Amino acid sequence: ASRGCADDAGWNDPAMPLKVYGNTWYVGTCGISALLVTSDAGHILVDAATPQAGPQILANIRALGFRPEDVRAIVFSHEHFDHAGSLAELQKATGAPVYARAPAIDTLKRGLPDRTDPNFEVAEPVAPVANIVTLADDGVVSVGPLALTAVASPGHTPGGTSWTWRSCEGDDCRQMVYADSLTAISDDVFRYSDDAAHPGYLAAFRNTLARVAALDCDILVTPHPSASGLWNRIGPRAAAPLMDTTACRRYAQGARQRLEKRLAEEAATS
Ligand SMILES: [Ca+2]
Ligand SMILES: [Ca+2]
Ligand SMILES: [Mg+2]
Ligand SMILES: [Mg+2]
Ligand SMILES: [Zn+2]
Ligand SMILES: [Zn+2]
Repeated sequence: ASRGCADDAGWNDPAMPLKVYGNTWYVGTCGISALLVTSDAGHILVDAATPQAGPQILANIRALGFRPEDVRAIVFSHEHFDHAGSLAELQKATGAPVYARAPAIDTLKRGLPDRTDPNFEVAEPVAPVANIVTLADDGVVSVGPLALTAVASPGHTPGGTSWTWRSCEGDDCRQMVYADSLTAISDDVFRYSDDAAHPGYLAAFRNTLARVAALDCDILVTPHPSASGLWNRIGPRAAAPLMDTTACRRYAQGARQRLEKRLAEEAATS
């Protein structure tokens, strides 16, 4: 029997791919999520993990019996190197457009962020993405019968987005939420409390927390699987229910607490 994945797993430690629910499959690593949402009209790939993960994700797609060439759209959570790292690599393999909100586009074209990213100084360089479709802040990405709805989620980054869709097993349908990271982390320079340096940025983060908390949410998945306890819900170590309609609300409330701790830390330092 396989032992499964650790919560502190390396971002590049391989995971055996497995069904999340219905036509939503996990194709990421033990430390970093990626999902494949499938149909007989083609598929949608959600996230790209770490600049080193293009081959694992592609291998995992094929392990499940799906073809990367049948992916017709790529979406992602946010424009940090540990989630957007293998986008260009995946675009070549699939031929699919990458959808991105306006505040992430320059980062995707450069392969590095600018000072609008809290984590600017710790960014690792990515391959640029050549074919980007600009995504409205409440846009829907459609591939045949599939429809993924964007929920703009700025705060952890300017361009972050959460995604929601329905997956079914027979007549039993679930609202899936791939909620963006909500951690108030940064490089050693950025201050969330310095509004003059980035007017409205922290207010937008608070608004994201409220919006995520309110989402209809049967099954939550997050870019770092441990942020939603994913390996306690699927795979060999599963001991808690996959479905929990309180998960989004609890995820956002914890994030709000941690955001306010970060503000306290900033108040304590010059
Ligand atoms: Ca329902
Ligand atoms: Ca996360
Ligand atoms: Mg693998
Ligand atoms: Mg949580
Ligand atoms: Zn991040
Ligand atoms: Zn991350």
